[PDB]
Amino acid sequence: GAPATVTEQGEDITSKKDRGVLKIVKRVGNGEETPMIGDKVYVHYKGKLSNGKKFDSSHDRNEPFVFSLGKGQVIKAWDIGVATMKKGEIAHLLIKPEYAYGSAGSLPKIPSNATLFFEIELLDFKGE
Ligand SMILES: COc1cc2cc(OC)c1OCCCn1cc(nn1)CCOC(=O)[C@@H]1CCCCN1C(=O)[C@H]2C1CCCCC1
Repeated sequence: GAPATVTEQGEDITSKKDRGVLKIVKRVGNGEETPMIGDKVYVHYKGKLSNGKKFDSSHDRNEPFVFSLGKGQVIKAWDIGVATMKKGEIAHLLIKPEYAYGSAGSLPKIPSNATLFFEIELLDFKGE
């Protein structure tokens, strides 16, 4: 399924090229402009432990997830990943624990040394 496809086919978008964040564009967006650091960003997402079935979904809360880009309000993989996305794009991310919740994890939702998968739709973004 989706996680294995990102392992096999995803682009490494880390600076270090450690395969810590892998991305596939699943639907192309429009802009030739990505959000910049500090921007207010609006997304829908579905997220799960890479080995794991049950998703966490913004849809469950009946509203978009909103955060300021590059301010560490989200895991590092999101600050890296969403900075590469255009408005309307849907991307898949597969994330090693170094770019997510590391050795400590974040219980009870995330255990130690967890790989995460996300599908993210970039809905909108506005400058600070
Ligand atoms: C670690 O706590 C959660 C993690 C996630 C979902 C949660 O609730 C729906 C979590 O409870 C906290 C309340 C909501 N929240 C999260 C964040 N800010 N607010 C930022 C920390 O989260 C993140 O940076 C990432 C990316 C942005 C969406 C949420 N997110 C998560 O890591 C999810 C987890 C995805 C993998 C499966 C378990 C939830």
